[PDB]
Amino acid sequence: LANLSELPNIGKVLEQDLIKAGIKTPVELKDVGSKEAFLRIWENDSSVCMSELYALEGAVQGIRWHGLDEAKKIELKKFHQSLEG
Amino acid sequence: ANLSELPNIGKVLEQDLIKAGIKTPVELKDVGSKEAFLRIWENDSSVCMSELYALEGAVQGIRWHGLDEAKKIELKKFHQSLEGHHHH
Repeated sequence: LANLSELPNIGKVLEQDLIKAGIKTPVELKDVGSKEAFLRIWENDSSVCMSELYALEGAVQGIRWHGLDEAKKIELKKFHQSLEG
Repeated sequence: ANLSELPNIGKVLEQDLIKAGIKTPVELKDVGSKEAFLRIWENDSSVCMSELYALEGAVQGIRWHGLDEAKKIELKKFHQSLEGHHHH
């Protein structure tokens, strides 16, 4: 398998945060999905941001996040809004 | 993407960037954080280290909190020099 940090949108720091949250490979990331991965990281470090949720979803979909469809961006913004608070 | 969809860029920093002629993420990457910071600082010298870190983190696609230590020190040296504290 690829390293998490080779996936689109996932740099070294997001890879470290995923690993610290228990998500260690692309297969684990796709299994849990972006929203749940984000929440797990948030439980450790609440500085993880709306942009990093977009990055995780892009990684799951295998695309740079700028290209996410509009409905998905709005869904993820609505999720991040529900959390904060 | 909009500027305010990039990591660390709030609505007010997006407005400051636009006012300084930096209107898109591509335009921000093209000029980089130090030039973008100078442009906003020229308009408002109250912008400060926080904004510089935010801008570099935006360029790198990461929360500023994750910037490498070398980059953070590089940015601090630049900011200190701008604000009247060059190294001796």
